[PDB]
Amino acid sequence: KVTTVVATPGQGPDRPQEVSYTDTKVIGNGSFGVVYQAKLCDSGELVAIKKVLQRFKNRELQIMRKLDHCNIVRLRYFFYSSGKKDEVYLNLVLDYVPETVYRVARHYSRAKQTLPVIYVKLYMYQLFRSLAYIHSFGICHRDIKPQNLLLDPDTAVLKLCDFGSAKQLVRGEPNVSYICSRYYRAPELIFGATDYTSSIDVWSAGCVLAELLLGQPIFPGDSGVDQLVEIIKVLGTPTREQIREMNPNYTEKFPQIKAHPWTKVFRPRTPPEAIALCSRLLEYTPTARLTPLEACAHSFFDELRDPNVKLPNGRDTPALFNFTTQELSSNPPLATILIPPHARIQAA
Amino acid sequence: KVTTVVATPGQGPDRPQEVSYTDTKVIGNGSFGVVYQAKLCDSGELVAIKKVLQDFKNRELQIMRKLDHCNIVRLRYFFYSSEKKDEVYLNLVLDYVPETVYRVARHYSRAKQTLPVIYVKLYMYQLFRSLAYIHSFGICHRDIKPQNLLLDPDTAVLKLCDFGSAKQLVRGEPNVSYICSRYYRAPELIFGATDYTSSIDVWSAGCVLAELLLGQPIFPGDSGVDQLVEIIKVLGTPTREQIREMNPNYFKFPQIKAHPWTKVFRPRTPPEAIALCSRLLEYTPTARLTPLEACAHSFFDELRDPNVKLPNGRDTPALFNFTTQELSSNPPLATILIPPHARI
Ligand SMILES: O=c1c(O)c(-c2ccc(O)cc2O)oc2cc(O)cc(O)c12
Ligand SMILES: O=c1c(O)c(-c2ccc(O)cc2O)oc2cc(O)cc(O)c12
Repeated sequence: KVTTVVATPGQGPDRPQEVSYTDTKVIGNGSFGVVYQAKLCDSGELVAIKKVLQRFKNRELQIMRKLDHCNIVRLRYFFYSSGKKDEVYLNLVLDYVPETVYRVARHYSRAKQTLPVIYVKLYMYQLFRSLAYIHSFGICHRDIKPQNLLLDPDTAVLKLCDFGSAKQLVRGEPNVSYICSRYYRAPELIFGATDYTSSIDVWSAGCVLAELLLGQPIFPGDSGVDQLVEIIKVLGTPTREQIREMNPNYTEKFPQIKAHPWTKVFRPRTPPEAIALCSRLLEYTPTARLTPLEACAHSFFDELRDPNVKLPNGRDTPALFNFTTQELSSNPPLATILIPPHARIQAA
Repeated sequence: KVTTVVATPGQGPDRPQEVSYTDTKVIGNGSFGVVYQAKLCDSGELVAIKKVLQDFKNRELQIMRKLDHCNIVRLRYFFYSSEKKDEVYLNLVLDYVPETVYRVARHYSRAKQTLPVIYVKLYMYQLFRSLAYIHSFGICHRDIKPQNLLLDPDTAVLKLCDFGSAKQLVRGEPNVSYICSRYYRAPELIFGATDYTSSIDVWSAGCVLAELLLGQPIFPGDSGVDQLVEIIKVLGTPTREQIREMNPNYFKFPQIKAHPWTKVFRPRTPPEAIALCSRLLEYTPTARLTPLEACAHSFFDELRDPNVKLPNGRDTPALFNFTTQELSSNPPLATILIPPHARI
């Protein structure tokens, strides 16, 4: 069965064209609508088709049309379709990716093993590249969690997906505080900040890292203040200064506790660079957190810059040094750390 | 610091009156708005105040106004107020309960222990009674999960809360497919059913029981079809008939044999717990026990023993004060549910 629609390509000229697809199968339902898998007839490539029910322009579409990066799911095409009367659906044709960081972590947890640190480095590094890319546009993802990090098992390529929560943060324009997935929600958000920055994604990324080291979510909070209590149980109670920086409008009730040492949080053999990276991502003070490009340059990722590095299956490392000007724009001189001599494109 | 508002009683004649409270503290911010704890002035009772942004009559209010049961958070009063500029907020004054099943289960998990069996019996029994009461009005909760089961640790009383997803189900009137919390979501929902019934709450209850026996969620699915794959890894692949029963309208899932229930749980798991769980977690919605049937299941036999006592030595909470409303799905079951020693 072949379906043909008029669609606009995600990138390039804003010109509609005929696109045809087959082997249409539902791969999930959601609050937004339905997601299908299908095969493009022209190339034969697998794609996902996210069908979203639409007063306002679709923010997810506006954000997605601007993005093209190796560590983000690419919007191939979009097109409109109809459902009841006056119901309009936006259809996003996206790269298909079979696995997630959530499923890989769950596999290891069930086998009572932690993910080898090399995979933790590979996944986190790619996530940081994706964050550096989107943050350059002022776009904050606001839903960083293992479920939204797609993986191709063979190549170990990670791609960030689900821009349904994403927003361009503009200084002085307030934003909703109840926004990320709860275990990954930055403390400023729990304190009711509406003037928060993209650094909320970095906290989320820190939670993912810690999770991949621990074998389970580091802050598995219940509803209410209990999420904040879980955080305090590791970082300790925030000072009044830290509270001010998180939310200058903080409306005054949590327990007073001293920080548990980071080294004691993780398993005894956890590499010290991993703990050091976590401690620089999971800071109460939003401005104290590493930027994504600074995270990529951290010594925890030194192994990925070693010329002799191979994946456990013997297959080639995925692309790690094809940096874009978007990613490098916050600190171009850091490219001498990030891209070692063996990976440097040569003058020829 | 005393606040005074004009509020209508949740139940009773709809006559506004003045209510005063002190010691207001925020205990939570959610998608709906804010939840506070406060102390009623004249009586000194701790209450919760759940402030919901409103617009169209509030479903949750309409539902809570019909309910009065020992295992359900009671709506004492409701009033209106004003965060959002032009926006009206509904305020529900509710029973306050300090703990949740989520927090108690996490406590035992971090200790590498499981909840003692008597508490599994007490909490699951109280859940089933709460479900029997609401189902008798045709009301489906649609968000049964450990977070929504409040616990008083001293009395072992359980109370169901958060009627935010609840709806009166009416045959022939369609309902949304994507509704419970994912780990507790019934398989007909995953298959996009719109003509489902109250039995989706019983599935959820089965997931809660399985979690209390296991020490973790039984089906921790990823997004999409992976949740069904999790279920299939235990119940085995559903048959054509089972699929038709879940949804007689209209996925790639593997053809796997069912895993035996006794192997799913740890070796000294009480066999009556496993038998109860196998009768809740069934593909076919009609094959699941109804809540009243569940309350009467033999796993709860120990609770009907006149010598039963809590481990702290205290007497068990009210278990047998069944009303006509509560018994109405199968009134004859009262000969089991009200033991001779509890009768007049
Ligand atoms: O409905 C409740 C609720 O949504 C919540 C709730 C509280 C905090 C939060 O962050 C989210 C919640 O759903 O708490 C309750 C506490 C009570 O004692 C009684 C209740 O009915 C609730
Ligand atoms: O954005 C995606 C998505 O929301 C989902 C998704 C799928 C099923 C579901 O139940 C919920 C989802 O968010 O899947 C994707 C798969 C891809 O290969 C690429 C994507 O961008 C998505």
